[PDB]
Amino acid sequence: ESLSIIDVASDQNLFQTFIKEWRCKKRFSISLACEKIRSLTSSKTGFPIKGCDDTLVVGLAVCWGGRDAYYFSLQKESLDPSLTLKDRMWYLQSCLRKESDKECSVVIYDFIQSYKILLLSCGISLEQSYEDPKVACWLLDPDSQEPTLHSIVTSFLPHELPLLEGMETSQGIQSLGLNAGSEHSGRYRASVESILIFNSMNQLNSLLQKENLQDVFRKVEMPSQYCLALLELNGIGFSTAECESQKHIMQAKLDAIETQAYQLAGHSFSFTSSDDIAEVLFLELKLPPNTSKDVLNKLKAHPLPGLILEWRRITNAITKVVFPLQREKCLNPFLGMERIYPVSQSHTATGRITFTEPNIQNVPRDFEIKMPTLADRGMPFSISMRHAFVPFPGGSILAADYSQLELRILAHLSHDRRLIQVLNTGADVFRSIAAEWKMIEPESVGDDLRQQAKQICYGIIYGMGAKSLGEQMGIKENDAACYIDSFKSRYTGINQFMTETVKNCKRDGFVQTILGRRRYLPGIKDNNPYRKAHAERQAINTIVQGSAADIVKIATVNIQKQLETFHSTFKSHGHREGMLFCPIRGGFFILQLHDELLYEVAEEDVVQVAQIVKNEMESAVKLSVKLKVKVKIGASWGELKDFD
DNA sequence: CGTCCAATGACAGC
DNA sequence: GCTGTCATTG
Ligand SMILES: O=C(Cc1ccc(C(F)(F)F)cc1C(F)(F)F)N(CC#Cc1cccnn1)c1ccccc1
Ligand SMILES: Nc1nc2c(ncn2[C@H]2CC[C@@H](COP(=O)(O)OP(=O)(O)OP(=O)(O)O)O2)c(=O)[nH]1
Ligand SMILES: [Mg+2]
Repeated sequence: ESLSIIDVASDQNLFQTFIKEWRCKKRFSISLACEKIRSLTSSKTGFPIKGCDDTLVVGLAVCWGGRDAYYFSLQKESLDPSLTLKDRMWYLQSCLRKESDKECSVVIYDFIQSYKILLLSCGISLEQSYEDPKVACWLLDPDSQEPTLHSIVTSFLPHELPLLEGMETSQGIQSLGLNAGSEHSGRYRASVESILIFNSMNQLNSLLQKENLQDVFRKVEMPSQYCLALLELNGIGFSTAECESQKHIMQAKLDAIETQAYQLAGHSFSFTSSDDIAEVLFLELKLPPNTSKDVLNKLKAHPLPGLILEWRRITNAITKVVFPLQREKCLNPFLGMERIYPVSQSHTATGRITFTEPNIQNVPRDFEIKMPTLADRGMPFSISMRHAFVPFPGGSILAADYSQLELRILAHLSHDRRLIQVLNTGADVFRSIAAEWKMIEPESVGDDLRQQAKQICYGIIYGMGAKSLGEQMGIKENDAACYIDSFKSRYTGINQFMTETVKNCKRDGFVQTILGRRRYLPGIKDNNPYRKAHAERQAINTIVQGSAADIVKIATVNIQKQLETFHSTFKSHGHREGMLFCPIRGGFFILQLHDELLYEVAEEDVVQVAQIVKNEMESAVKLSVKLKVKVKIGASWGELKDFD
């Protein structure tokens, strides 16, 4: 009962036996064998990997029980030349693709990355039910550290730890078979992983059943990984010319601000050095000392802090947005455009999806700069960095967002009749909040003030104190306390929900979302008042924000299911590359924004996808409050117009 | 000693 | 070599 590797591509008879057994397995694990070219004498043939030089996919290991790993060589020549590589890739695709009535699940560590490699390198598109142990580890503890192969074996299969004795890459987040840096062969690494991943998943599936989270794992979380896989293969269009255009006009404003600021100070100073800013603003002037955004917003009434704040916003866009975007862009010759390919991250505390390298979610909102014209000398020009994100030639960006998703969930749980009343009016909650605060007409509220009222809204709802609220509103703490107390007197059901949530969390030790995902907050019983209250606010926010993330995932999964139904074309822009012209059809998931789904849709399918997206988002889950969706389309992420 | 939540990511002065 | 702070987004 020791580790046995059966090289199935060595004998035609042994291969056909392997294909015979594999085709009747309803559960198996696979691990891609990736290896780096470390010596020309030992260099193995295989399929090259995009973005990696000297790294190839040499094979693939399959395990369906015990410590027997079946290694499937993807090299150009086998021990039996009658079994050509083309014959092997045929059987490989035949077994990794299922029929309608057939039911079969494949267990893969780091499924999204493996799905992309098989498609872009080996030309294999998986058509099975997917299970990833990394996702199962996250469902049991969303605040856990990102799982490694070593930690999974340490916690769910500890007897097989000596198998990972010499391989230090098992203690890395990357898969053992994908980490070609190890001096071990990809054949041994993939075979080891196949055995550890298959048996560990049976233990994880048992725990998920006992936690009543296996349905969420199979019907929501894993299909959401498949959707993000298509997103990572699609990427988001990027227009270097537009981004450079903004970099030029933004740098012109910075030059104008610097000149205008040097006149106000009587000399030249460096905006980077806070010492030079501190000497001017305080030692050279009459401003109350004790350069922070909070400090400079207080001192915003001579015009120098305002000019310093603007200089630091624009500089942040150039240095921390323009620079990474221009770096991570690459050419897609199959679409004739430049695209940015970010990486999805679903191991979050509440279940939200963020992205990395680069995090296109953090691309700045539209902001105005004033530049001298022939008349105004301060003419407003909008700087929309999202305008640089464009669809393929002949398509449009489709954005569909939930209208106050978290508030509707909060109404669903608190049953606060005043909140249900506010949502049913159809008026913007945040403009009304700003309309009473500033005593202005609602139609006059600008986005800056509306954003300020938005943070005042969710802040007060999620436990903000009077001191911070007074800092936000520029009023005294005692005056801000009236606004909080007035909120608690108006919306009593919300407060009753907050009280009930904290009480149950203190007893249960956790809080649950609508789908049943548990987040464990042991600080709910902490003695430290700060750490205790932070846990109390986490308990209330996780239920609402996490349930909002559940609804968006279900809608994404439901949308993509409908899209593949109508359009027999390529699932993703990676299926066009991995399979090698043909016109683009359908809509392509490009970005998720917590409450918004971004889609790159071809013109002839804009109406059809829009109907699909709106209907599926509105019927994701059934709530006591209706889920309202607004669909926008436009030639860019920054030129979205309302679509009926 | 720090009281809206979630997130990525560049720096710093411990 | 960093934990913390602080830009930005939701
Ligand atoms: O009630 C809201 C706002 C509000 C409305 C709706 C919601 C909802 F629907 F999302 F639940 C939440 C809020 C709040 F921000 F407080 F959380 N006040 C309360 C008040 C008042 C007041 C006092 C003297 C004179 N005039 N007016 C608010 C709080 C801070 C700034 C401005 C107004
Ligand atoms: N706790 C907290 N949650 C926030 C904050 N900003 C946003 N969120 C959460 C609540 C709703 C969700 C989506 O944010 P949006 O910016 O889309 O808010 P929105 O109400 O949809 O605004 P809009 O209708 O203008 O899109 O993110 C904040 O400042 N604090
Ligand atoms: Mg929104």
